[PDB]
Amino acid sequence: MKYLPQQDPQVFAAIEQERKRQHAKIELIASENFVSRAVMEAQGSVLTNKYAEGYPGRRYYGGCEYVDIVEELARERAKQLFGAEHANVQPHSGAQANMAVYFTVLEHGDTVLGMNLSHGGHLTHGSPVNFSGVQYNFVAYGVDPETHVIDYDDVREKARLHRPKLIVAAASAYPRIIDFAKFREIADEVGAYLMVDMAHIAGLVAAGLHPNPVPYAHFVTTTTHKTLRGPRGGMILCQEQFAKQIDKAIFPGIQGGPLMHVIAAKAVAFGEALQDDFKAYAKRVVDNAKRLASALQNEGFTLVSGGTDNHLLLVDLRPQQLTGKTAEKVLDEVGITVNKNTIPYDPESPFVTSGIRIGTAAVTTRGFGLEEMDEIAAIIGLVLKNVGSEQALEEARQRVAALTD
Amino acid sequence: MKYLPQQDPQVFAAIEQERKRQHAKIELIASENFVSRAVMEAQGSVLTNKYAEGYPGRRYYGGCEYVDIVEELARERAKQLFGAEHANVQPHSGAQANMAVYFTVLEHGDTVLGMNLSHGGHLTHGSPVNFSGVQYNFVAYGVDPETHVIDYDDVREKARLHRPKLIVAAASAYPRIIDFAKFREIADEVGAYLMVDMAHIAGLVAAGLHPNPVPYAHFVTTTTHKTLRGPRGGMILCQEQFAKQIDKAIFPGIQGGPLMHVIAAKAVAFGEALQDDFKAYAKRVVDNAKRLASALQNEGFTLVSGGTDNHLLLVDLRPQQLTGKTAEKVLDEVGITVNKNTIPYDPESPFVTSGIRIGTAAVTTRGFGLEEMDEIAAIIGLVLKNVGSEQALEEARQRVAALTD
Ligand SMILES: Cc1ncc(COP(=O)(O)O)c(CNCC(=O)O)c1O
Ligand SMILES: Cc1ncc(COP(=O)(O)O)c(CNCC(=O)O)c1O
Repeated sequence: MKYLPQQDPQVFAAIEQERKRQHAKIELIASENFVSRAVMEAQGSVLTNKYAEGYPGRRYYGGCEYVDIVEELARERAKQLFGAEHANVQPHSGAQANMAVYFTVLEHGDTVLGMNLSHGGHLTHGSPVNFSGVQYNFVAYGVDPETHVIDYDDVREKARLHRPKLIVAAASAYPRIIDFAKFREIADEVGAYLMVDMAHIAGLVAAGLHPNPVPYAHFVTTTTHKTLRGPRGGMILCQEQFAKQIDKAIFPGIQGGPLMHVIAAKAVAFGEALQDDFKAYAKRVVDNAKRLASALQNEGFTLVSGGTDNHLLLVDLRPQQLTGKTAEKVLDEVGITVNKNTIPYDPESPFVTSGIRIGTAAVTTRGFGLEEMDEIAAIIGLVLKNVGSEQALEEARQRVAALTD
Repeated sequence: MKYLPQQDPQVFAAIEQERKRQHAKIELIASENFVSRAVMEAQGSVLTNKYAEGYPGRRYYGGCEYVDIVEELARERAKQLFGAEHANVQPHSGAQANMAVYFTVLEHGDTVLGMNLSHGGHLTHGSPVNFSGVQYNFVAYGVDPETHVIDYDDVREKARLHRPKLIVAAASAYPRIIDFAKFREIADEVGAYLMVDMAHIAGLVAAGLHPNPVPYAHFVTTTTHKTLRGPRGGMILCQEQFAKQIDKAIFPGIQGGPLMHVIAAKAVAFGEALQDDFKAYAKRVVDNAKRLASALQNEGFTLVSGGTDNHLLLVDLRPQQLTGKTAEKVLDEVGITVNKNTIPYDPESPFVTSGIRIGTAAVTTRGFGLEEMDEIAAIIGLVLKNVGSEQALEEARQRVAALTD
């Protein structure tokens, strides 16, 4: 940086602390990643200065000729990546992508069927303190009590009973592949639209490591910043028949001017995802998650669903008589970042929980491989099995430091 | 830039075209400005990699110690700038800032009183194709047919008749000072909350050139990117009594993870606004707008309300028998960017209009002064009075080029 250090010493010092923090810790928050320098340069561009309400070639402001090229590059690269008939790259976030789809097909008070929030569903999938739960009537389907895999018979029974206008599939903490074909079969049975929120697994979908929801869902929402490794923001994919309605839901519906600099960064991230090395990266993400899962099971940990098919895993800490809150706090003391997370049928509240959620997308981006996954598991074993030992915690800190340099 | 040019030639070429375009044209879109290099550096930082749902010291993710400092710097600088009891610097945009306030105090279907959209009110102030108009019952107050100044007796009559739960004051195209004291007096008469959307005039408010709505309104919303000259995004200011509710409206209410890199850029822009030179800049904005207004009147143009008290002006093109659409198109041919804009009591639809909206915040930022305002007016006079003359248009292009270098 050059102008920030002189203009704003306070902001620059905080940013520099954060940059160093990102290098020194072992980041296992399943929804995070590290973007490239090219993506950051695109978001640090002069495109923030442009008002561009409307869409390419149909704007409400003159002078959009070059930001129109950037938005089209994002839309076309997105379509090549996922094979959707239409893309909307303006959503400011995953929450706004979901909000616009709901605004498109639902009336206030309509019934929506989504994944139980304590079994893996996201906050925007019906939480009562979120707009989704306040605006609409959400009902939930759950996972089997023993396998922790979505119970498709429960999806079907709830759909037939409650007759939702929309069914939402996908999650913030589900470690197994989701069967979009079964979701669409159920939606067709009850005449409901199907929305797939692939935010967590978009990068895996793009690399062919997770079944693509596009061919099965009427609408596909996502964030661009998790496994897709892009700038922070959202995107909506949909069939051509809902294109005009989805575009109008975003604008003039729920947003105003789009973040053109962020859309440029989205295009950049999509170009990166279209390359062969991104496909190799994604395979390493899933391979690392499987390895990490196995290594944790080797340490004596119980995993929700018995392992993982994607980038994330959930540890059920009941066997160690620990809450997720306790485990997150002690791991933070040694330099490992995880988040507490409810497990299916959790006896504890969502503010305490009986689990921790872990993902490998970020450590994979920094170059960690299978041997590092074994060591991370061994460090987590040392800490969680010896929470009252300061010597074990100090050893863990030195082992974390050895991994991050 | 260094990594973008090699990684993505297509995106870099489009951005570079846009950067050069910003220099070569005379930008008079009232809602635009040019941010500093320090602000862009903050948005191009590694802070995009951090999930930070929740607020400083009360996050739902560990590792937020340094992004907490950045958010607090933004909130505290905002409070010093505007004197509000509380600030929320997470809104992704002006639309999301407004959406969260509405989510805080209104139930679906509640009555809201806002400025007539064809007299200056914004799209998020009740348009029927926007969430505001779909979710709530908007009624409107207008400006006097001759003076084009808000008719406060009409505000009061509509409030007493319709008994709104909320009254919204402020606009996207009102060239005169708004009397927040009268708005609060009316709101108190009918027991309504008062919300002031100061997006367009925030920078003028911060420099003491427009009365501050903070002491009169329960809620103040704004964008950070117009006269405030910050990154693209929103902010909510409010009294301490609504602080917890407003914070919960933003999260877990209507958004998810905030854009921490953009919040860092907001803090940077707020630090710039707290400096004496920003106060001198803002005075030049208003001085330039007055000068430009007078110079246009000297060319024979009629201005809505007869001039301006702020950064923007509206030309009523009926005397020249031109629509705003026609004037915007021909000015685009010579390198001058304006937007068509309905005028009060406009006989034409909002897609054609009888006016153009012009603002001086951007040309002031690039260093234009009073002499440049006279020349811009003289160029607009030459073009609009000679729309069928290609020689007049070519002369205008050379004069525009002389101003931008
Ligand atoms: C499945 C899923 N959907 C939407 C969001 C919201 O995105 P945002 O950009 O934060 O508004 C999320 C976010 N999850 C954060 C977390 O999982 O850590 C999500 O998972
Ligand atoms: C008064 C007023 N309020 C909210 C917005 C919305 O902001 P955004 O960041 O675009 O969601 C605006 C925007 N106006 C754009 C225009 O005036 O050109 C506004 O004016």
